[PDB]
Amino acid sequence: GSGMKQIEMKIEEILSKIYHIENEIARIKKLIEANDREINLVPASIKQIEWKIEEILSKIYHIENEIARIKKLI
Amino acid sequence: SGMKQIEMKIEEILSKIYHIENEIARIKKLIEANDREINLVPASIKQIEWKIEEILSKIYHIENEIARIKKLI
Amino acid sequence: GMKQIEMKIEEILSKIYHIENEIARIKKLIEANDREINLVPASIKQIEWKIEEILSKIYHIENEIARIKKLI
Ligand SMILES: [Br-]
Repeated sequence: GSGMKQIEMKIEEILSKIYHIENEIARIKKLIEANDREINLVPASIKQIEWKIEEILSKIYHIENEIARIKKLI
Repeated sequence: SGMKQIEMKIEEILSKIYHIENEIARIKKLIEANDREINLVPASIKQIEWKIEEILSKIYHIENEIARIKKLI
Repeated sequence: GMKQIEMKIEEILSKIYHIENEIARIKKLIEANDREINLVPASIKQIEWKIEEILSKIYHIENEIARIKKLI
């Protein structure tokens, strides 16, 4: 029966390797989700810097107009 | 009978493998999707770094007009 | 019978070996996405320092201007 035994052995080994593959996959999916979550945080930070910049540019616009006033008076 | 049961097991294994192969195919797509989103970011940063350059130069010039005014009054 | 079974087993083993290699690649691709993602909070922090510097420069400029207007 050693031919059949060898077969049943190889089968067990295959089932065992599958189990481990299914588990590596479940990990991989969480890693991807971990990377997905970080990626999503970025835009809000960029957006916030962008509002800050617009507000600086506004304040500089006004400053330039105050200076223009002062020049014309002196 | 011993053989029949080996044959069913082989059938199930091939089936589990078929599913695995579809899950991997899907995982790749999602890793390529994350490369796509990650990759927009650098250009965004550069656009900001350019506005900051503009701004630092406006300020320098402002500081210099102010210095000239202070000498005139 | 046995010869068919043996041949299918060999196919399955080489399918599994291929899957294990694809998994190994995928893990490297994920780790490299990770790295790129982690370089971002640094870039954002440096910008934020520049912005702080600029807002402090503006505050001071507004002060200079307010004092000029008092004199004239
Ligand atoms: Br990823």
